[PDB]
Amino acid sequence: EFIPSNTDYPGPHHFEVTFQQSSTAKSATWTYSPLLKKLYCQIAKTCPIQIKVSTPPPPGTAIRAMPVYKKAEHVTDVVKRCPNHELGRDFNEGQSAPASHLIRVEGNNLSQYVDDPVTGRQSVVVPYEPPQVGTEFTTILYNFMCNSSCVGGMNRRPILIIITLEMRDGQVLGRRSFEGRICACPGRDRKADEDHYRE
Amino acid sequence: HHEFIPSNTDYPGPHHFEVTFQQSSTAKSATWTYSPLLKKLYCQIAKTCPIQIKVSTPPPPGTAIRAMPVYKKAEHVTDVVKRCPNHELGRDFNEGQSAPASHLIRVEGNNLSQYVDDPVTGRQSVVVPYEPPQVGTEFTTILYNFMCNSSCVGGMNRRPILIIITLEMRDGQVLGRRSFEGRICACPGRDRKADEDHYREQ
Amino acid sequence: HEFIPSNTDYPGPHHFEVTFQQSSTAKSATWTYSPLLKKLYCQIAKTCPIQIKVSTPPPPGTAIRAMPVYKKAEHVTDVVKRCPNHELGRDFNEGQSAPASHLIRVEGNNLSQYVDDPVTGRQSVVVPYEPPQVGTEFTTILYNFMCNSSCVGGMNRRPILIIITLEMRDGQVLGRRSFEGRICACPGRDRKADEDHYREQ
Amino acid sequence: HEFIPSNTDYPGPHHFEVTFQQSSTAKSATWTYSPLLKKLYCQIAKTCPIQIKVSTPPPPGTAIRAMPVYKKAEHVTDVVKRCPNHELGRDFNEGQSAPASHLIRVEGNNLSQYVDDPVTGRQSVVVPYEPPQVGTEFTTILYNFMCNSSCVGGMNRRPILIIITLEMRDGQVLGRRSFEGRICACPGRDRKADEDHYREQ
DNA sequence: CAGGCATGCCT
DNA sequence: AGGCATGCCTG
DNA sequence: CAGGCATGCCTG
DNA sequence: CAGGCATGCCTG
Ligand SMILES: [Zn+2]
Ligand SMILES: [Zn+2]
Ligand SMILES: [Zn+2]
Ligand SMILES: [Zn+2]
Repeated sequence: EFIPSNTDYPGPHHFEVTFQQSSTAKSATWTYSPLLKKLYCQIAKTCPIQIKVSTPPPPGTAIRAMPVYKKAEHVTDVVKRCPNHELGRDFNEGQSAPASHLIRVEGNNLSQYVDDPVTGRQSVVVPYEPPQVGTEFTTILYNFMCNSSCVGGMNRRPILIIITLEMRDGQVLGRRSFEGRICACPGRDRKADEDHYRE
Repeated sequence: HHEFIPSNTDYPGPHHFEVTFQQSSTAKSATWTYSPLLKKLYCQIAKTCPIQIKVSTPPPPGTAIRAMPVYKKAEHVTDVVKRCPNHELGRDFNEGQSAPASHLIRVEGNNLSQYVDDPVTGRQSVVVPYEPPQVGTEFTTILYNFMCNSSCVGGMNRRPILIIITLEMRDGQVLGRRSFEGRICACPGRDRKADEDHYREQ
Repeated sequence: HEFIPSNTDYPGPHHFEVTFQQSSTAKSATWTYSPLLKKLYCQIAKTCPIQIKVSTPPPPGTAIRAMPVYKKAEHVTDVVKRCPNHELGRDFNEGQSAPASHLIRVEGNNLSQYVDDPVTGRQSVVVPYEPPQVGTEFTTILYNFMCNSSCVGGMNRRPILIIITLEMRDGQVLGRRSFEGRICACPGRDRKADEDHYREQ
Repeated sequence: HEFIPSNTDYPGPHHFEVTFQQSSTAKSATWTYSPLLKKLYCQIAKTCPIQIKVSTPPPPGTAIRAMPVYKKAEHVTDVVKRCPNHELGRDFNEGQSAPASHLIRVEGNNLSQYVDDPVTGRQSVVVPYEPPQVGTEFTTILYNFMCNSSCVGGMNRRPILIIITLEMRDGQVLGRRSFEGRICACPGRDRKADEDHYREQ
């Protein structure tokens, strides 16, 4: 799949991706704009994402996160960290994650980082865990290692984050995508975006 | 089983598990005060903090109650809550203590209190078996001590924490869970007054 | 050798002098110099001409060394090098005799030697001293700077000084002049802005 | 066991001077020096440049030892160490050469020798003496101070003096200088507050 | 036991 | 830079 | 933390 | 080529 699909597909387990209530602070670690279906967050901060499933998926089921560029002109490029953050010492000493992936998982020994031999795509996968008793959602901790504005990397090009519920073989059970923007001042760039969504 | 992100989502369960606090002194530098307006416990380091356990139905045998701290804010949720290096290797409240110096929470006056060190999650918790309420008391009282201030550099470093109390069986299946914010400070009455006034301006 | 390179001016026996010709006043001029702030403004990879003058010819085997170093003491111990992005880029790198990490290049002189000091790690570029052409007043050296002063992963908005050292075959210092360096995209803009803030309160 | 090293100001033969350069007036500047109080204000683990001037070049093997001691008499018997928090902590302790437990470290010099005096228990960091470079006035040494002055478990608000000693390879003292040290979060505020009060009294 | 300070850290 | 947070002293 | 400056790059 | 912007990062 040179161009992975971003179509919403709830599927047999009704896969839903939601965000908790976040800070309205100008430079909060992360905020979500329901209006824009757009995640804002800062580089290397913990982003908690919320999944929901109606009926649990099969043993060996898992969650996949792949970034993809928004604009049709740039969809064919694999999304990676820019050279500066990849080679730089920040967040790279003693890390299992390959220094090249844009998306990391936090707080999970069982995270596996996939480098597709055919497509070249990079993505991070964790085995599905059912919510703990009393809890409604399962929470995956995501980190994004580059700014959307990084030159040599994303280079101010918006991306979309594809979360995919898969079967151990690879069979997609559900799919959700949202816009992702890594920036320094999320509260600011959200308010600017919405004020200009008046049109 | 092992969980890396302990959920603090309140869950009463089949036994209607409830965690409440008795009346507390409003004195500035009192040993502990509780703000139900904020579900926030203010207590001093290494002082006796009674907790109230209540259930509508007696729980099964081998049931216990576990007490583990977690950082409130997700940015730090992954960090295991422990003591600061100063107090861990200090000379205070560590001489001859059946408790590991590294644990933040301890139990007072219960020789059945064991301290776990989950080697998979590295998390530290304290487990005591479920004793009923004393005849004529309507609730089970559990004495907790917290051996490191919220502000201690090298450990919590001014990071809020939550205290998760969990009602579980001998194997670890959770039956019920209540959480509340914990602040280990020096002038609990002042800092409860400050917080409560702030929430009241909006 | 010396892990913290000196930047103090030293004319020495030959009155080593370092000057800049007249520069354009354009916002996006390739380079401009501010004698008020002793700062140079230049563009990435653009020819920047520096002018060298001495009163009396130095001995044979004399050289000119150009070395950058951070201005603030909290950063001086770090070596000034290209950012990863420019270093690994195809631009100005394949088909070039300069190491892709050196910040300062010499334009138009194949006798220039790029030095990586094995003990101190400092990077520099050295050219043999040449007397001004006949009837000319100064020896001009064409320098190139390969990172913007703000490049993340390299200079990272940290101010540098460029140190021009007159030295002999062995390396003894015959003279030294220095001046603050700033690589950017609009040198006229940033110069007018710093000269305006020089007259503050 | 007991040492109580001298802090008596003693220039000796080579005219040993220890001075400071122009520092910032900002509240949270990294470091600042009030000649009025002979007192150095600085932030924790930040680069503090020390200027050392002499007259005659000392013998070979002559080195420079920075040792901290407490000011008030009731404390001078106590050894100035790092608090257990910063010593056992990870901050500024990963991948370095200095013992986690020292207060004073030298930044940017691999010849520095951290000394654990087996008799006196005193901790000090010794660097060899290198002369100024061609054209410069002083030898600049770069010092880091690992704890705040207010660290409980360590200094604990007690003021300290830092003893800069020029000394021979045998240990013979060729000159000594001293000044108060304060490691705080806002050196400008506290220096401004310190000078103001003294002037008013 | 509350008033209030010095000083780190947030605003 | 201004001011608040917060351990700890003091009376 | 919110305000506004610092800068590379667009735009016409 | 000058005006203006987008966005990382200080400033008070
Ligand atoms: Zn990047
Ligand atoms: Zn502690
Ligand atoms: Zn660069
Ligand atoms: Zn300390």
